[PDB]
Amino acid sequence: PPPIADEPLTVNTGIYLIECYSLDDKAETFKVNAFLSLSWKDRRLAFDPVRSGVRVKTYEPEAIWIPEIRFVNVENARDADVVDISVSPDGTVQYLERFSARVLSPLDFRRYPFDSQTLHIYLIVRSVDTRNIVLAVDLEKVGKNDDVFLTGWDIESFTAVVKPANFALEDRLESKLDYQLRISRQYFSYIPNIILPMLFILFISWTAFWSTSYIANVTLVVSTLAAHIAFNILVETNLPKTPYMTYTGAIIFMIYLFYFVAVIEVTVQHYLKVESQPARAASITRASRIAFPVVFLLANIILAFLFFGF
Amino acid sequence: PPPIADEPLTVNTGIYLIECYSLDDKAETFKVNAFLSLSWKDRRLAFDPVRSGVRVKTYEPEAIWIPEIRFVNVENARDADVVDISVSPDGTVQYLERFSARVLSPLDFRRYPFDSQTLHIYLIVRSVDTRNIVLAVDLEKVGKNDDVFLTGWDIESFTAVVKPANFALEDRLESKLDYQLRISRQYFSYIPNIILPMLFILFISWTAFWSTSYIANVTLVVSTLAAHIAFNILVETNLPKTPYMTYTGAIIFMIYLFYFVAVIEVTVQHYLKVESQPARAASITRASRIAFPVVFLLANIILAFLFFGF
Amino acid sequence: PPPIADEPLTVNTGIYLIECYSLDDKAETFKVNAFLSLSWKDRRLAFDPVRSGVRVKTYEPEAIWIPEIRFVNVENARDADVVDISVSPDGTVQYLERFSARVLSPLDFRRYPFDSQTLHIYLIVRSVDTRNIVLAVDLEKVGKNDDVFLTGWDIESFTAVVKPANFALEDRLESKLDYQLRISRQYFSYIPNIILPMLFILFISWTAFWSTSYIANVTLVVSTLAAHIAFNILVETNLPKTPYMTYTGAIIFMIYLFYFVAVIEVTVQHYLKVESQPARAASITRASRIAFPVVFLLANIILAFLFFGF
Amino acid sequence: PPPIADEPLTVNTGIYLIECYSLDDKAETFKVNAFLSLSWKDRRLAFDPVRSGVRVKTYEPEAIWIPEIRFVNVENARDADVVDISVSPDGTVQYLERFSARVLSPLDFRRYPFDSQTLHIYLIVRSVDTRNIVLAVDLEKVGKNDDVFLTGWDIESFTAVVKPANFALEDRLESKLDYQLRISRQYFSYIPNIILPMLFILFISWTAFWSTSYIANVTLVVSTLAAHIAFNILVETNLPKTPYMTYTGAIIFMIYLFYFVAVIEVTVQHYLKVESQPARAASITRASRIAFPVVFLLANIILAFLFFGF
Amino acid sequence: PPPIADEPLTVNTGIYLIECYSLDDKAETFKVNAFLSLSWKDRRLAFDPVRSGVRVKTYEPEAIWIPEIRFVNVENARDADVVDISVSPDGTVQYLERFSARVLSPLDFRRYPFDSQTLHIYLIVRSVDTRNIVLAVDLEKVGKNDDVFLTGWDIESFTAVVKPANFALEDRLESKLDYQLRISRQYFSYIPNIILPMLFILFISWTAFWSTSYIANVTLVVSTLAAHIAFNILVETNLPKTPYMTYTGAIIFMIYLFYFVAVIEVTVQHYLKVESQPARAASITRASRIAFPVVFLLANIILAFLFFGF
Ligand SMILES: [Cl-]
Ligand SMILES: [Cl-]
Ligand SMILES: [Cl-]
Ligand SMILES: [Cl-]
Ligand SMILES: [Cl-]
Ligand code: NA
Repeated sequence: PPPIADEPLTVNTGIYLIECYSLDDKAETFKVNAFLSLSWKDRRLAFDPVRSGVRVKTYEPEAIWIPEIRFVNVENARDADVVDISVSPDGTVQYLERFSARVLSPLDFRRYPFDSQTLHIYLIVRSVDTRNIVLAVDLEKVGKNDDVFLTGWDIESFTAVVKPANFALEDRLESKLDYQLRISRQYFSYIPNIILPMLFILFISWTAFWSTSYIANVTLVVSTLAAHIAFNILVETNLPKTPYMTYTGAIIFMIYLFYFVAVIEVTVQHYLKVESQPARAASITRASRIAFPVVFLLANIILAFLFFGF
Repeated sequence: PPPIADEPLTVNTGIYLIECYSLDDKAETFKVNAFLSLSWKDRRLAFDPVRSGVRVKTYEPEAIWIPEIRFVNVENARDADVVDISVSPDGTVQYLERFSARVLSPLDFRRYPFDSQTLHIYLIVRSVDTRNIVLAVDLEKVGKNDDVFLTGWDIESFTAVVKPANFALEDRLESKLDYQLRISRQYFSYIPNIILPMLFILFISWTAFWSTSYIANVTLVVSTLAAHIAFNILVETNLPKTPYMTYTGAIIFMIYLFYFVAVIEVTVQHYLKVESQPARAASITRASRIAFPVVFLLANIILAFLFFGF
Repeated sequence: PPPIADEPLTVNTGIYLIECYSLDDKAETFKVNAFLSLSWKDRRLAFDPVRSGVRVKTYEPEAIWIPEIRFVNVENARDADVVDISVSPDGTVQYLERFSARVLSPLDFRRYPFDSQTLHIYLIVRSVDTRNIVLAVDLEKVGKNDDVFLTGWDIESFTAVVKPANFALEDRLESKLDYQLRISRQYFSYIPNIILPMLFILFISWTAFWSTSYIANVTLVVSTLAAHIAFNILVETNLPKTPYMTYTGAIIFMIYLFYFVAVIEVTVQHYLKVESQPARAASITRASRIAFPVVFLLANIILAFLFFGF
Repeated sequence: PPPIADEPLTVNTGIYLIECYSLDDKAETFKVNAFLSLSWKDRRLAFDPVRSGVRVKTYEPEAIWIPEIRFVNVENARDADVVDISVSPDGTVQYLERFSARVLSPLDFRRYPFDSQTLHIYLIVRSVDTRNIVLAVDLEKVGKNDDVFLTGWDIESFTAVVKPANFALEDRLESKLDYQLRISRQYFSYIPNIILPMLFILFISWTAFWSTSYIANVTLVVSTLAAHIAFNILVETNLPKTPYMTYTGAIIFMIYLFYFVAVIEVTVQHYLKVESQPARAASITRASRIAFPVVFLLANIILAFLFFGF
Repeated sequence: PPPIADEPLTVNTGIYLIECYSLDDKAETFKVNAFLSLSWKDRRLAFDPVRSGVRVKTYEPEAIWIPEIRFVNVENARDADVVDISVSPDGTVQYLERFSARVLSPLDFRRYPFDSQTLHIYLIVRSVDTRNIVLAVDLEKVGKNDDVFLTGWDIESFTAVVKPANFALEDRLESKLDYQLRISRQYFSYIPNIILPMLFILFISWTAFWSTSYIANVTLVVSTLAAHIAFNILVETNLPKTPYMTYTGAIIFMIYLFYFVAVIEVTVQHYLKVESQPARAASITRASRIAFPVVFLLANIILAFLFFGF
C-alpha cells in the first residue's frame, strides 16, 4: 500500500553507530551495530490532535506500509529489531530500528600499515508504482557514541553523502546513499613487533662485512635470511592478496634483494681470498661496509617518497 | 494450487550479481549475493485494468502460487528476502527476491597461480501435475553490478546458458539452468611473496659450487633446503589436495630434486677431495656451475610448455 | 493421526545424493545435501479417480499425518525443505524433501593416506500405537548425481543395507536403516608433498656416512632431523588422535629411530677417531653405508606387509 | 496452567546419549546429542479408557502444561525437537524430546595426557505456584548408545546423581540434577608423536658429553633446544592456561633446565680447556655422562610420583 | 502501548550470571549466560485474587506490554528464553528471562599477563510517550553462582552502578545502567611457558662472553635470536594490536636490543682479535660478562616500576 502520490517519495535516513568492530583485513569486511532511522509522509495516516485522540499514534510494522530499505554491500541481510514506529499528526511516520550487519567494503593496502581507509555503508531503496528517493537527515545521522571504538584503528569521522545516486536497475528506479566511516590504522604496534626486528636482523646480517670467516658469514647471512622469511610469512598471512604492491610489501622485497647480493659479496670475497687476491677481496668488503647501509637508506627514501610523498 | 495449464509453464529466470566474496580454494566454495528474478503466466490471476483499481496489482508470497526454484550446488538452501511480486492484467507474474548463498563449484588447479576458473550456479525446478521448465530472459540476467569484486580475482564475465537441461529424476522431469561466472586469479602478489624468494634461496643454494669447504656448503644447502620446505608448506596448506599435479606443485617438486642432487654433488666433491683427487673434484664443481642453471631453465621451459603450451 | 492399521507400518525410504562435501578427518564428520523420499499407505486418504476430482491429490505437510524420520548420527537436526507430497487413489503417500546435514561417522586411519572408508547415514523412526519399520525402495535409492564429488576422495558407491535393524529403545520399538557411502582417499598429492620430501631429507641425512667431519655431520643429521620433526607435525595436526598406530605414523616413527642411531653412529665414529682408533671407526661408517638403506628397505617391507598385505 | 497441586510436582528425568562429540580442551566444552525424557502427574488430564477413545492419547506441546527444564551449564539454550507426548488414563504424562547442546564443564589437566575427566550435564527446573522438583528415573537414563564415541577418549560410564540440590534462587526454589559422563584420555598417540621425540632430541642433546668440540657441542645442544621449544609450543597451544601445573607441563619445564645446565657444562668445559686445564674439564664431562641421565631419571621418578602416585 | 502514567516508569533490573566463558583478548569480547529480571507497575493488569482464580497470575510475553530493554555493547541481539512472567494483584509485573550474549568491552593490556580488567554490561531502555527509567534491585543482582568461572581468569566481583545515566538520544530519553564484572588474569602458566624460557635462551645467548670463537658465538647468539623471535610471535598472535606499549611487549623489545648489542660486541671482539689487539678485546668481553646481566636487571627494575609502580 505505498502512499498514493503526485511526486517522488522522500524517505529520510540516518545512521547512528552504537558499536563498531571486527575489521577483517583479509576479508575486507567490518561489523557494525547501529540505529537505522527512517521518516516519510503518508498522509493517509494524518490526523487531528484534538479530534483524534492524543499527539502521536504508534503502529506496529504490519499496520503501516514501510519502505523496503536494504544495505547494498553486505554478506547477508542485516539482523534488525524494530525499536519504534510513530506517526505524527500530519502523516509523518518516524521509524527506528536497531540493526547489525557485516559490511563488505574494499581496502587500500598500498600504504599499509600506514594506511587510512574509508568504509562505506550503502543504502538502497527500490521504487514500484511510486518513486522512492532516499535522503539524509543530518540531525539523526550524526552517528556515533563517544564510546565507539574500532580495535587497532583510530576513528576519524562518520558522515553521509547527501545527494543520492539515482539510477535504473531492471526497469525500475533505485536510489542509493553512501555513508562514510573514515578510519586510520594505528601503525604503532607494527614498529616494535615487525619493522624494528626486521631492521635488526638485517643489520646483524651485514655485520659479516667486518668478518673474514666464510662459515661465520654464511651462518650469519642465512640465519638472518631465515628470520626475514618468517617475518615475510607473518605479515603476508594477515593480509589479502593484492594485485598491487604494498609499501611494506615493497620494503620486504627490497630486503630480499639486499640479502641476495650480501650473499653474492661474501661468496665473492671468499673466492678471491682463496685466489690469493686478499687486496681485492678486502677492498670489496671495505666498500660494502659503506655501500650497503647507504644504498639501503637511499632506496628507502626513494621508496617512501614513491608510496607516500607522490 | 499450480496455474492450470494447456502445456509447460515456462519460468523465466535471471540473476543479477550484487556482491561476490569469500572464494575458498580449499573448500572450493564461493559466496554470492544477488537478485533472483522469476516470471511466469498464471492466468487465473489475470484481471481488469479499468474495472479493478490500478494498472498492476501486487501480492505477497502467501497469496500466489510461486514455483519452487532450488539451487543445485549449495551447502544450504538460499537465504532470500522477497523484494516484490507484481502481476500484470493478462496474468503475467513478476517475482523478485534478493538472496545470498555459498555455492559449491569445483576448481582446476593445474595452472595455479596462473589458473582461470568458471564458477557455476545451477537453478533447478521440479515438476508436479504439469511440467515446469526454467529459461533465461537476458534482460534480467545481465548479472554483474559494476562494483562486484572477488578479492584476489579478476571477474571476466557473468553469463547464462540459454538452453536448459531437461531430464528425469525420481519419476518427474526436472529442469536445470547453468549460470556461469568466469574469473581469473591475480597471480601478481605470488611473485614477490613466493616465486622470487623461492628462486633466490635456490640460487643462494648454488653459491656452494664456487666454494670448497664441506661445512659451509652443507650449511648453505641444508639451510636453503629448510626455507624451501617452508615455502612448499606455506603454499600447500592454502590449496586443496588434488588427484593431479599443479603447476607450482611441479616446479616446487623439481626444486626438491635440484636440492638433493646438489647435496649429492657437494658430498661427492668433498669425498673426492679427501681421496687425494682434486682434479676430478674441481672439474665436477666447475661443471655443475654451468650445469645446474642450464638444466633448471631447460626443465622450466619444458614444464611451462607442458602445463600452459599444451 | 497415524494411519489406523491392521499391521505394522512400512515406511519406504530412499536417499538421492545431490551434494557431498566437507569431509573433516579431525572431526570425522562430513556434510551432505540430498533428497529424502518417503512412501507409506494411509487409507484414510484414499479416493476415487472418477468421482473425486482426478488422478492424484496433493497436500501440505499439515494436512497429512507424516512419519517423523530422524537421522541417528548428526550434530544437529537436519535442515529440510519439503519438495512434494502426493497421494495416490489407494492411499499411497509419496513424500519428497531436500535436506542438508553433517553426518557424524567414525574413520579408520590405520592405512592413511592410502585408505578407504565406509561412511554411514542412519535413519531411525520411532513407533507409537502402530509399529513403524523403515525400508528402502531400491530405484528411489539410486544415490548419486553424476556430479557428486568429495574433495580429495574418489567415491566408489552409494547403497543401502536392505534389512533394517529393529530394536527397542526407551520402552518402544524403533526401526533403524543403514545407508552406506564408500570412498577411497586420493593419496596422489601426499607423495610429492610429504612422502618424497621425507625420504630426501632422510637420505641427505645419510650422506654423513661418507664424511669424517664431525661438525658437518652433526650439522647434517640435526638439520634433517629438524625437517623430519616439522613434517611429523604437518601430518599429525591434520589427523585426529587415534588410540592405534596409523601407517605413516609408524613410518614417521621408524624414521625417528633411524635418525637416532645415525646420531649415535656419527658420535661413535668421532669418539673412536679421536682415541686414535680410526681403523674401526672407518669400518663402522663403511658398514653403515650399506646397513642403513638395507634395514630401511627391510623395515619398510615388513611394515607395508604388516599394515596392508595382512 | 500448572497441574492442580496439593504438594510439590516431581518431574522424572532421563537422558539417553545418542551421539557424543567435539570435546574441546581449550574451550572446556563438549557437544552432546540425546533424548530428554520427562514424566509428571497432571490429573487435570486424567481420563477414562472405556468412555474416551483409546487407551492412551497424544498431544502437541502447547495443548498441555509442560515444565520448563533448562540445562544449567550450557552456552545457549538447547536445540530440541519434541519426539512424543503421551498421557496415561490416570493423568500421567510421558514426554520425550531429542536435543543437542554444547555443554560447558571444567577439565582437570594436572595428569594430562594421562588424565580422566567427569563431564557434567546439569538440569534445573524453577518453581511457580507449587514447588517443582526434578528427580531421576534410572530406566530411561540408561546408558548411551553402545556405539557412542568421544574421539581420542574412552567413555567410562554415564550415570546420574539421584538426589537433587533444591535451593533458593531469586526468591523461588530451583531443583537441580547432576548427570555425569566419566571419561579417560587416550594417551597412546602422545607417546609416538610427543613423548618419544622429545626424549630423543634430549638424548641427542647429551651426546655432547662425548665430544670435546666446542662448536659441535653448541650446534648440538642449541639445535635440540630449538626443537624442544617447538614441542613446548605445539603442546601448550592445544591447552588452556591453568593456574596450576600440568604433568607434561612439569616434564617440559624440567627439560628446559636440563638443556640449560647442559649448556653451562659445555661452556665451562670449553673454558677450562682453553685455560689449559683439561684435567678437570675432562673430569667434569666424564661425570656429566653419568649425572644427566641419572638426575633425569630420578627427577622423573619424583615427578611422576608427585603427580600420579598421589 | 505502555502503562498509562502520571510519572516516569521505573523498570527495576537485575542480572544473575549463571555461566561465564570465552573471554577473547584480540576481539576484546566475552560471552555470558544469565538471568535478566525486570519489574514494573502496569496497573491495567490489576486483579482480584478471590474473584479470578489465584494469588498471582502468569502471562506469556505476547499478552502483556513488556519494556524493550536492549544491551548496549553486544554484537547481535541476545538469544533469550522467557523463564517466567508473574503479575501481582496491584499490577506489579515480575519478568524473568535467561539470556546469552557476547559483550564487547575494551581491555587494558598495559600490564599483561599481570593485568586486571573490569568488564561492562550496559542496559538501555528507550522512552516513548512516558519516561522509562531503568534502576537496579540489588537482591536480584547478586549476580554470581559460586560456580561461575572464566578460564584463565580469577573473578573478583560482579556488581552494578546504582545510578542510571539518563540522557537524550534522537529526541527521546534513554536510560542506561552499568553492570561491572571485575576479573584479574591468571598469569601463572605464562611463567613456565613464556617468561622463563625467554630468559633461558637469553642467558644461553650470553655464554658467548666466556668464548673466543667467532663461529660458536654467532651460532649461539643468532640461534637464540631465532627462538626469541619465535617467542615474540607466539605472544603477539594471541594479543590484539594496541596503540600503546604492553609490559611484556616492552620486555620483549628490550630483549631484542640486548641481542643486537650482543651481536655488535661478538663482532667487535672477533675484529679486534684478528687485528692483533687481544688485550682489550678480551677486556671488553670480560666487562660484558658483568655489564649485560647488570644492565638487564636495572632496565627490568626501571621498566617494572614504570608499568606497575604507577
Ligand atoms: Cl673459512
Ligand atoms: Cl671443510
Ligand atoms: Cl671435525
Ligand atoms: Cl672447537
Ligand atoms: Cl673462530
Ligand atoms: Na653451524
